[PDB]
Parts: sequence; structure tokens; C-alpha cells
Amino acid sequence: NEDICFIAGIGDTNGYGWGIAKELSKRNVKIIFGIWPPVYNIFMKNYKNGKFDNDMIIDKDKKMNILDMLPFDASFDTANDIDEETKNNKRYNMLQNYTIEDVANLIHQKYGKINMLVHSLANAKEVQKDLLNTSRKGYLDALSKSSYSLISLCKYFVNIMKPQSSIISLTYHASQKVVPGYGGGMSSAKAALESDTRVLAYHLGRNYNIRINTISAGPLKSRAATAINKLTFIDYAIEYSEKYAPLRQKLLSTDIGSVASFLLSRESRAITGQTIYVDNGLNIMFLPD
Amino acid sequence: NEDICFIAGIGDTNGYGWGIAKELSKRNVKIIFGIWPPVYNIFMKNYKNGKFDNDMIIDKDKKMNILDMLPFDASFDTANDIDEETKNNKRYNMLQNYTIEDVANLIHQKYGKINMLVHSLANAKEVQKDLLNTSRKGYLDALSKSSYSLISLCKYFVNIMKPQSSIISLTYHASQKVVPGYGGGMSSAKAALESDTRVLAYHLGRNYNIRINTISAGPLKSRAATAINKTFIDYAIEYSEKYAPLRQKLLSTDIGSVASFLLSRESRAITGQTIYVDNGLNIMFLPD
Amino acid sequence: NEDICFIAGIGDTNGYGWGIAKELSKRNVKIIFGIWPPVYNIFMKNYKNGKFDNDMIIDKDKKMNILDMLPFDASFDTANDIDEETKNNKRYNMLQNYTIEDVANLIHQKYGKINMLVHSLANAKEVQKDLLNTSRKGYLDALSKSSYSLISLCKYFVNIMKPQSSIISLTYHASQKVVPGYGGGMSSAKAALESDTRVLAYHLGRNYNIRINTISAGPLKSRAATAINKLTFIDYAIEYSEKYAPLRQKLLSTDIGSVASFLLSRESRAITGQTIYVDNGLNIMFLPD
Amino acid sequence: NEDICFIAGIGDTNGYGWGIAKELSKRNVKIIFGIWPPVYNIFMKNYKNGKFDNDMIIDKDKKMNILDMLPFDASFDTANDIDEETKNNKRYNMLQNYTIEDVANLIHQKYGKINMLVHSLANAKEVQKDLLNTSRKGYLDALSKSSYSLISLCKYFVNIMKPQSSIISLTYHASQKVVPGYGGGMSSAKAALESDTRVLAYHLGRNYNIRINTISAGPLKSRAATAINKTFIDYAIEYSEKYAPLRQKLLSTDIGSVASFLLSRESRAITGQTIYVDNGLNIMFLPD
Ligand SMILES: NC(=O)c1ccc[n+]([C@@H]2O[C@H](COP(=O)([O-])OP(=O)(O)OC[C@H]3O[C@@H](n4cnc5c(N)ncnc54)[C@H](O)[C@@H]3O)[C@@H](O)[C@H]2O)c1
Ligand SMILES: NC(=O)c1ccc[n+]([C@@H]2O[C@H](COP(=O)([O-])OP(=O)(O)OC[C@H]3O[C@@H](n4cnc5c(N)ncnc54)[C@H](O)[C@@H]3O)[C@@H](O)[C@H]2O)c1
Ligand SMILES: NC(=O)c1ccc[n+]([C@@H]2O[C@H](COP(=O)([O-])OP(=O)(O)OC[C@H]3O[C@@H](n4cnc5c(N)ncnc54)[C@H](O)[C@@H]3O)[C@@H](O)[C@H]2O)c1
Ligand SMILES: NC(=O)c1ccc[n+]([C@@H]2O[C@H](COP(=O)([O-])OP(=O)(O)OC[C@H]3O[C@@H](n4cnc5c(N)ncnc54)[C@H](O)[C@@H]3O)[C@@H](O)[C@H]2O)c1
Ligand SMILES: Oc1cc(CCl)ccc1Oc1ccc(Cl)cc1Cl
Ligand SMILES: Oc1cc(CCl)ccc1Oc1ccc(Cl)cc1Cl
Ligand SMILES: Oc1cc(CCl)ccc1Oc1ccc(Cl)cc1Cl
Ligand SMILES: Oc1cc(CCl)ccc1Oc1ccc(Cl)cc1Cl
Repeated sequence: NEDICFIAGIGDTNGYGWGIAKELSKRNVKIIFGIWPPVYNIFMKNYKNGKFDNDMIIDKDKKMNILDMLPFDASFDTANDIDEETKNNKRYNMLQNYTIEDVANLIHQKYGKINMLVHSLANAKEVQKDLLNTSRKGYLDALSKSSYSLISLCKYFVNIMKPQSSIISLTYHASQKVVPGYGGGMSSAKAALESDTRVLAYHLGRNYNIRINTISAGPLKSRAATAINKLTFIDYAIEYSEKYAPLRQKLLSTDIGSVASFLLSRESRAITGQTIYVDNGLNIMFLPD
Repeated sequence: NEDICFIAGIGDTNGYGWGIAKELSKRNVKIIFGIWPPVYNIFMKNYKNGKFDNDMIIDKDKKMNILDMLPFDASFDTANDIDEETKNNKRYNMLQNYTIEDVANLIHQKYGKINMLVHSLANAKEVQKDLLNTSRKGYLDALSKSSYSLISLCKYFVNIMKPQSSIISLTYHASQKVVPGYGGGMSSAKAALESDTRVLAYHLGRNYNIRINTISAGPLKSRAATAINKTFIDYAIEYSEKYAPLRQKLLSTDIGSVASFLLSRESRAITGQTIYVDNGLNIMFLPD
Repeated sequence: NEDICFIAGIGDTNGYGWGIAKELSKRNVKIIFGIWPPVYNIFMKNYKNGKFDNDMIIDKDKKMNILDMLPFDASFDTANDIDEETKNNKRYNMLQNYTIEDVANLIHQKYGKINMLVHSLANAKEVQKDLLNTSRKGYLDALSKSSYSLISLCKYFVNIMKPQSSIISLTYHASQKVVPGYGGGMSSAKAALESDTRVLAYHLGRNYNIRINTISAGPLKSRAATAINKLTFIDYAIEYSEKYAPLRQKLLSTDIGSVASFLLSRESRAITGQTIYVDNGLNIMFLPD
Repeated sequence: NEDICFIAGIGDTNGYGWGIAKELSKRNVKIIFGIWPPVYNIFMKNYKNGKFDNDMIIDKDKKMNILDMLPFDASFDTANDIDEETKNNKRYNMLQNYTIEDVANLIHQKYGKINMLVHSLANAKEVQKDLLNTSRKGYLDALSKSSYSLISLCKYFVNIMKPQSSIISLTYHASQKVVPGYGGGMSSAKAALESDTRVLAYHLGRNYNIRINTISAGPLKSRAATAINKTFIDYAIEYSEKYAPLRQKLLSTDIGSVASFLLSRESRAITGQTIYVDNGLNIMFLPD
């Protein structure tokens, strides 16, 4: 009764955020979507015109229930951080309460305390460039949006969460092993996110009795994954994974969703600070056959 | 759905095996216990006498359903492998079909194909000596009983398992970081088990679509734990409860619920992994 | 003959930069110091007034030879990055050619190509705050100065280095395991630096035949280490290390120096992308005695 | 300074043992070879006949100085441990004092205390089977000969070593990541060796101030390498030279110079570590 989850980073039904929502919905968790303002209106219109109705089907006797859909920009910690230009930008100007602190405030006012938090977002202006050719601005952009955003979400949401709550994010193995193509400091940001997950596990665990983990997911053809193409990257990764992983089956977003759902529930009470691989075991291989 | 799990390594209700059994029971999984022969009759006697009745309560509605309880010795792959001294032992002489292969055949003959396998056992005759003073015989005993036994279990059990079945074992972080009193080559055996888990994941995944993972548990005051010296387990528990990120008592069923998840279809995309279930203790460097 | 090493991050004789210089000097490597402008003048005056003469003694029949001492600020990639305020700041206004590109240009013009590069610097405005209380600005500051600086040094110095050159930086185990007190996103920056070391190893190795590694050093009572005190941290770490490390001896900066010197020489030709622990084995322990 | 190193595991000049010997020789370290008895006489014969003369050249001025060459079997801890079948073997019958303890005593009696120890040997009778089809006897053989042998070497050699001495062994990344043809429990043995290296580092560091590390080498076309199947070693080398960050031929002396550094006082603050000497291949995820 009243498991409520905020999922930060959903833009359509093709990413891991949607897979996580669907699996949580199956367990009767109420879902709140945090949607980045550049794609918020297109998301809502698609939703309203029933474009997602097929994608919301679960048991065939069961359909996803979404409690709310909120504009959310993980770039901004508080209203005071929003630069005048963004505030007046065409896509932002008609939206309110979209900073990290404001969304936490909003959620709490509307629904009270929550017990489940999902960071399912990343961004990097220079993802198309190799690390060596990444500018300082681009690298800091990657760390700001992909890594720091997790820390800030935690700082503001822990006030609206019950003890024994659970927090997950999503990472990629390029943090630990070299993946050519994963540029722009994205590798660096995932390494930071994985290390920050431990440090946060310590603070949140001791001061709040809240857990935090990260899922290192295998390749999924999401909207963001396609934007790694330069001049494709995700097709190569998928093909390589389906060919060489211990488990040669197609990796689904709901495969990640059911792990997320376990880590968010009380069943994972003794697990915290961990990077959990959900990648058909690809990470354990050294040399291909 | 008619799931069956063989749990190898139950001697009483104070260890991880029991906790795993309880949590699986919540999911209506049928449970079969593999019990080490030296403690088989005492176990059956305590069970008959009702000593375990309270430990078997799953909640208001439910009692643990235990399908069967069989003698099982991981020292022996097949009937041919038992020596005369064991053949002649008081405790073994009155039992049979307790080698790894015999138990696979016996389960398959009685109940058919299973789909869940749990390795929750270890042994090391020189556990109380430090690695440097461990003999070759002692070291190889630790590896034989604590590591090779997992390979052999897999080798014989795959024949009686369904596709998409799942397997787990238990390990300890002494494989990766030094724990002074974890002697007798137990640290070595755990290191080998964690690596074996990967290699097996490759073979079982490609050839049978079967998953295997290992749970690295924090300290639990079980029978075997009380055998280690610095008492060791009392120190480990106090340290964990003082310094772990989550300052709560680690329960066998905390491991049980993770095991149950790893053994279900929910974790279909996870294989070859060491999953830490230790209140986050493994992430700490410097005690604060 | 003409092994030349640029050591970026030396402010006095109490840190690892000095230890590395001393060990390299023992192998007749010519040393160039890159000195942060806020402490450059005080460094030079101390040096001139012979305050370091004791510290430069090697064999007792041998004294360190320093080829040059250059103002260096790893915050700035090129002259064009320097903000008007810094340029006119009291401590910067009389200094020139101190950006990463300008120092590379300068070194090359003056001495030709070099074959050894040391990143021995870190910085974080909010090191005194726990990760959870670190602001976005502070976290980005830590990543900018401690992590990105390595990438930029590489990008500009690879043009002035010979094939088969070697590059090292210094890291700390807080990247992998939680160390309370190592705040301000310093942990996050070290995690990034260690992951960037791999990615760079790949690019530099393939395109230039240049190696790069990082040394994860144990605790040393350097000037920066003392600035971690809040309201001390380094005294605790030293005491803990001397008590519980497999090797219970005092960790010296020249202990790190002799490893650095090995990794910079041709003897380590087949080692790249690695994090090498020089910490009396402390990292291998789980529970104290 | 009068340094002496025992190198256990030299059979010819094509392996890592020889490379380590050569590089140490550059530093004027006196070298003692431990040679597996089945290949001892053939080795001595090739040496006498000058087959190794060119491989022994250190440069313009220097030839490798080899202090002694002794039969050494890591299967056996003491004289008591040899079975009748080995006692009776053609190759062994004409040799003696080749158990681990006997060799420590023999070296100490002839040359005094040493300060450097190299473990450069492995064996696994079922290397050509995959882990899942490896027998208990085969698995334990791999662990006995490839892992326990390091512990035993340390146990017997510490008595004859100086304080601040240093010890190294060789491992392979198959302990950490799956390499399909690395069978017979060799992956398990390497996992145990890397963990054992840590535990030993604790014991030897606190008790004797002695260091121990392990070098994880990339592929070298040695005698033993040619025993593995997918040829395996030909594939590994081609893959490494194509995908490693450094695209250069890995030489035994590339491992040698790192070994020499780890065995010197230069690395006094390094212990219990796995050091990768593989042209950076281990850092790659996806072949590009
Ligand atoms: N797709 C893969 O193959 C893959 C593999 C490993 C990890 N991941 C991780 O999973 C997570 C989700 O990625 P995805 O693959 O589902 O792609 P996706 O496009 O479905 O998810 C990215 C979402 O984040 C949102 N977003 C971007 N910047 C934001 C900001 N500042 N504030 C709020 N929202 C913002 C975007 O609108 C987008 O909807 C990412 O962290 C990614 O690194 C993905
Ligand atoms: N207890 C802890 O603190 C702890 C921490 C980490 C990991 N573990 C692991 O969890 C597993 C379960 O142990 P536990 O802690 O529940 O103690 P336990 O005594 O409850 O379980 C060990 C069981 O293994 C059985 N066994 C021993 N030798 C056997 C053989 N040759 N064949 C068959 N069975 C044999 C014993 O009868 C015993 O019941 C072990 O593998 C242990 O390494 C335990
Ligand atoms: N001291 C330790 O215990 C310890 C342990 C592990 C790692 N390290 C690492 O070793 C490295 C050196 O630290 P240290 O301990 O020798 O302290 P230190 O003060 O001797 O070294 C830091 C130096 O970097 C310089 N610096 C700071 N910002 C700079 C910039 N933007 N451009 C150029 N130079 C700048 C400072 O002037 C200072 O001299 C750091 O990377 C640190 O993280 C230190
Ligand atoms: N060759 C490679 O590609 C490679 C890669 C990584 C690690 N390694 C490791 O390097 C080490 C050296 O092997 P190598 O590659 O030089 O091959 P090698 O054949 O040159 O060395 C192995 C030696 O071990 C000896 N040996 C075998 N059983 C023995 C016993 N019971 N007692 C004493 N000696 C015994 C053999 O006589 C042989 O000379 C091995 O431990 C191996 O695991 C090799
Ligand atoms: O992390 C990712 C890892 C993979 C490996 Cl298959 C594919 C997509 C990913 O997600 C992103 C990658 C880059 C950027 Cl800029 C944003 C995002 Cl959400
Ligand atoms: O693996 C273990 C780790 C700990 C750390 Cl708390 C405690 C108990 C353990 O289990 C055993 C330990 C030694 C032996 Cl001989 C058998 C077993 Cl079942
Ligand atoms: O990295 C470090 C690790 C330790 C652990 Cl003993 C001590 C000092 C360190 O160096 C710094 C720490 C913080 C900041 Cl702001 C700058 C620097 Cl140079
Ligand atoms: O460890 C090894 C790893 C590789 C990967 Cl290139 C090649 C050779 C190796 O050495 C052995 C391998 C198997 C056996 Cl039975 C003995 C030895 Cl000495």
C-alpha cells in the first residue's frame, strides 16, 4: 500500500526508464515520471493521443498505472540555479517546479513521502568525441548531468523518503573497461557514478537507513543510444552481446526492470553500495570465441 | 508453477541453507535438503521431535513445505569414490546413495526434473591454521569440499534440470581481501569458487541456458562459523553491526530473499556474478 | 641521455612530487617543475635563499639537478581560457605562458621533445564537506582540476613527446572503497582519473605508442593532506596505515618516487592503463586485527 | 651487493623463467634454477652442448651467470611425500633432494641465505578439458601443482631468506575473466594463487617483513602454452597483438624487467598485488 516511485529520465517507451516503470507497475507500485522539458510536451501529446497504449499493456489482463507526469530537469538543483535564458526558453517558459528541489517539494505536497527513487538519465554534449578530444566544458557537462545529478537527487529526495527506502541508478561497463565510442567523458561520468554510489551508500545508510545501488545494464536500442552514432555504435554492441554473452538471448528493458524492482523492494534489504550487472553475463568474458 | 529446489548443506536451522529454504518456501518452491551424513540422523531426530517447528513458520497462513531430506556428501562424486573407512563409519554404514551422482539420480527418480540448485556448504580440515602453516592435504581438502563440490554438483545435476534453471552458491569476501582468521585455504577455496562461477556461467549459459551466480554473505552465527578462530564470528558480527553502512542485524533470510530472487526468472539477465549481501560492509576502506 | 621529465604539481618538498623528482634525479633524468602560480613566488624565494638545499641531497655524494621551474596552472588549457580576473590577479599578473598549451609550447621551444610526464596535483574547493553536501560547483571544481587536467595535459604534451614515452598520475583508494573525510567530490575525481587512465591508455597506446598509468599512493603528510582537516584526517590515516598494513614501516615520498621512476622508464614497456598500489599493501586488508 | 634468486620452473629458454633470469642477470643477481625432474637431464644436456649460449647473452659485455641448476618437483613438500611410482621412475631414480624442503636445505647449505624467490611454474593434467568436464583428481592436481606449490615454497624458503626479501609468481587473467580454452581448473588455480598472494603478503609482511606479488602476464609461446587447446596460444598472441593498447610483441624479458623491479628494494612499498604485464590487453572490453 502506497509504494510510490519517482522515475527521473523517461522520454518515450524505448528506454530503460519505461522497462523499470512497467515492472514496478506489475508489483502495484505507483509511478511518477520526471520528464526533461525539451521532450515533455511531445511526451504528453503522444500519451494523450493514446500512442503509448500498446506499450502500457502488462498481463494482457493488466495495464500500467501512472500516478503523475512532471517536468524535470536534473541540471538545476533549485529555482535559484536556473539561468534567465533557460527560464525564458520556448520549451521551458510555460513549465514550473522542474528543478530537483522543486519537484521533491511538489511530490511531497501532492502525495506525501515516497519510498522508491530511480535515476535513469545521462547526458553529454561531446559524446561523439573520444575522451582525448573532449573539451573541459564538454567533460564537465557530462559529469554535471550524468553523475552530480544523482548526488543532488539524493540530497533533496531523502527529505521526502521514508526510512528503509531504496534508490537505484543505471551505469555502463565502459567505466571499468575501455569501450571505444563511449566518448565525451561518459566513461568518466559512469566511473564517478559507481564510486559515488558507494560513498552515498555510506552516508544514506548511516544517517537515514536508506539504500542505494546501481545497475550496470547491457546494450538497449533506446533514443539516447542512437545518438552515440557519429558521422552504428549501439548496433555493434547489441550484435556483439547477442553473439558472445554467456546468455545468447535478446536483452529487454524489462529484464532490467525486474532487477530494479527487486533492488527497490524490501527483498534486497541487505544490499547497498553495489554495482549489479544485468547484461546476460557479457562482463565476465575476456576473449571472444 | 511446480518449482523444485535442491539445497545441499543443511545441518540445522541456524545457517544460510535454512534461511534460503524459508524464503523459497514463501514462493511455494518445493524444497529438498541434502544433509551431510555425519549429522543426518541427529537432524532427522530433531525434526521428528518437533525442534524445528517454530523455525518452519513462514507466517500466519504458511508452514515450510519440505519435500524430502536426503543424506548427501560432497566429498564423493560417485559410488566408486567412497573409501573403506567411510564405508565402515558408524554414521555412514546405515545410509546409502549419498554421493553426488547417486543423489541426482535419486531425486530425478522420485520427483523428476528440478529447476533450482543451491550450494550452501564448505569444509576445511585445517581452517584453524593460517594459510602459511596449512598442509597440502589440508589445503586440497578445503578446495575439494568447498570448491570442486560446486563443479561436481553442476556436472551431475544439469542432466536433471530444466532449461532456464538457476544455481547459486555462497562465498565470503576473504577471497578478495585479507581476513586473518579465515585459514586452512578457505580463502583460497572461495577465490576459486568465485572464478569457477564465471567459467561455469559461460559453459552452462551457452550449452544449456542455465544461470549460475554466487552470493557473498556477511557474518552469521551458524554452526560452521563457530569453528573459526581469531571467537572469530563474534568479532565479525560486532564489527559488521558497528561499521557497515546499514547498521542492522544480518539475518539468514536476508540472504534467503536474494537467493530466491537469483533463483527465479526475475533475474534472467544475471549470470556469473558475485552479489554482496552484507549490509554494504564490503564497500568500506577505513573504519570511521 | 636527455631523459627529460615535466612534473606538474610541486609546491614545496613535502609532497609526492618532490619524492618523484628526487628518485628520477638519481637516475640522471632532467627535471622541469610546473608550479601553481599562487605558490610560485614563495617556492622560488625559498629555493633561492637555499631553503631546499638539505632536501636536494641524494647519495650524500649526489644532489638533485633541476633543469627548470615554470609557472603552471592546470585549470587553463590555452591562453584563451584565462578569464580577465585571473589574468590581472596579483599573483598571476607578472607571470606568462602558464596554461597547459603554453607550457608545452615553452618546454618544446626551450628543450625539444620530452619523454616523461608526471601529473601530481589535485584540488577541490569543498573537500571539507561530505559528498552528499557538496554543491554542483564544488563537485565540478574537483573534477575539473583533479581529473580533466590529466586529459588536457595529455592532449597538449603528446605533441612534444617521443614515441615510447610514459605518463603517470597519482590516485587514492577512496575511489574504490569508502573513506569518510575524503569529501568534496575528491573520491569521484579519483574514480574518474583511474577510469580515464584506461581510456587514455587505449588512445595514446594505439596512436602514439605512449603509455599511461596511475599510482594509488598510501598516506603522506603533505601540505594538501593537512588541508583535509575540518573544524586530523591525515594523522588518522597514517596511524591506521602504520598499524594495520602488511608492511608496518613509514611510507616515504621516495617510496612512491622509485615506483614512478620505474613506470616512467623503459623497464615498464609492457605495462599500461594500470592503477598500481604503492601503499605498503594496506589496500588488500578487509578487517583490522 | 651479493643477491641470490631461486627461480623455480625453468625447462628451456622459451618461457618466462628464462626471461626473468636474463633481466635479473643484468642487475648482477646470482641465479639458481629449479628444474622439473622429467626434463632435468635433457636441460643439462642442451646446456652442456651449448644450445643456450646465444640466449645467455645479456649484451656486449655480459653473459648470464648461472650459479646452480637443481632438480625441483613442486608436487612434493618433503622426502616423505614421494610415492613408489615416482621413486621408481626412469627420470627420478637417478636424482635426489628434489622435494621443496630438500631444495631449500640444499641451497642454504651450499650458498647460504637468499633474498629473491620466483615461482614460474604450473601444471594441470586435465588442462585440455573444460572446467565442467574436469574430474576431482584433475582439478585438485591443478591446484596442488599450480597454487599450493607457492604456499609450500614460501613455507620452506622463508627460513633461508633475509629480512626484506621478495617473492613473485606468475598468473593469468583467466582467473578474473572467462577464457574458454583455459581448462582443467587452471583458471581456478590462478584465482586461488592471486588470493593466496594477498593472504601470504599479510603473513610474510607482518611476521618477516618479506614482500610477495604476482605478475599477470600476457601470452608467450612457451612449452606449456603449446599444451592448451582452443592452437590456443597462436590465437591469444594474434588477438593481443591486434587489440592490445600497445601493439608490440610481448617478450619474456618484458615480464623479466618487471619481475626484477618487484624483486628489488625499489618496490619496497608494494606487496600482495597482481601487476598486469600484458601490453594493457586486460583493460579492453569491446574489440574495436
Ligand atoms: N541504452 C543502453 O544501452 C544503456 C546501457 C547501459 C546504461 N544505460 C543507462 O541507462 C540510463 C537511461 O538511458 P536509456 O538507454 O534508457 O536512454 P533514454 O533516452 O531512454 O534515457 C535517457 C533519458 O534521460 C532524459 N534526460 C536527459 N538529460 C536530462 C536532465 N538533465 N534531466 C532530466 N532528464 C534528462 C532524456 O529525456 C531521456 O528520456 C542512462 O543512465 C544510461 O547511461 C543505457
Ligand atoms: N556463516 C557465515 O558467517 C558465512 C559468511 C559468508 C559465507 N558463508 C558461507 O555460507 C555457506 C553455508 O554455511 P553456514 O554459514 O550456513 O554454516 P552451516 O554449518 O549452517 O552450513 C554448512 C553446512 O555444510 C555441510 N557440510 C560440510 N561438509 C560437507 C560435505 N563434505 N558434504 C556435504 N555437506 C557438508 C555441513 O553439514 C553444514 O550443515 C558456506 O559455504 C559458507 O562458506 C557463511
Ligand atoms: N598525500 C597523500 O597522502 C596522498 C595519498 C594518495 C594520493 N595523493 C595524490 O598525490 C598528488 C599530490 O598530492 P600531495 O599529497 O603530494 O600534496 P602536495 O600539496 O605536495 O601536491 C599538490 C600540488 O598540486 C599543486 N596544484 C594544485 N592545483 C593546481 C593547478 N590547478 N595547477 C597546477 N598545480 C596545482 C599545488 O600547488 C600542490 O603543490 C595528488 O594527486 C593527490 O591526490 C596524495
Ligand atoms: N606462457 C604464457 O602465455 C603465460 C601467460 C600467463 C601466465 N603464464 C604463467 O607463467 C608461468 C611460466 O610458464 P611458461 O609460460 O613460461 O611456460 P614454461 O613451460 O616455460 O614454464 C612452466 C614450467 O613449469 C615446470 N613445471 C611443471 N610442473 C612442475 C612441477 N610439478 N614442479 C616443478 N616444475 C614444474 C615445467 O618444467 C616448465 O618448465 C606459468 O605459471 C604460467 O601459468 C604463462
Ligand atoms: O550509458 C549508455 C550506455 C550505452 C551502452 Cl549500450 C548506450 C547508451 C547509454 O546511454 C547514454 C549514452 C550517452 C549519452 Cl550522452 C546519454 C545516455 Cl542516456
Ligand atoms: O565461509 C564462512 C565465512 C564466515 C565469515 Cl563470517 C563464517 C563461516 C563460513 O563458513 C565456513 C567457514 C569455515 C568452514 Cl571450515 C566451513 C564453513 Cl561452512
Ligand atoms: O588525494 C589525496 C589523498 C590523501 C589520502 Cl592520505 C591525502 C591527500 C590527497 O591529496 C589531496 C587531497 C585533497 C585535495 Cl583538495 C588535494 C589533494 Cl592534492
Ligand atoms: O598459465 C598460462 C596461461 C597462458 C595463456 Cl597465454 C599460457 C600458458 C600458461 O601456462 C600454463 C598453462 C597451462 C598449464 Cl597445464 C601449464 C602452464 Cl605453465
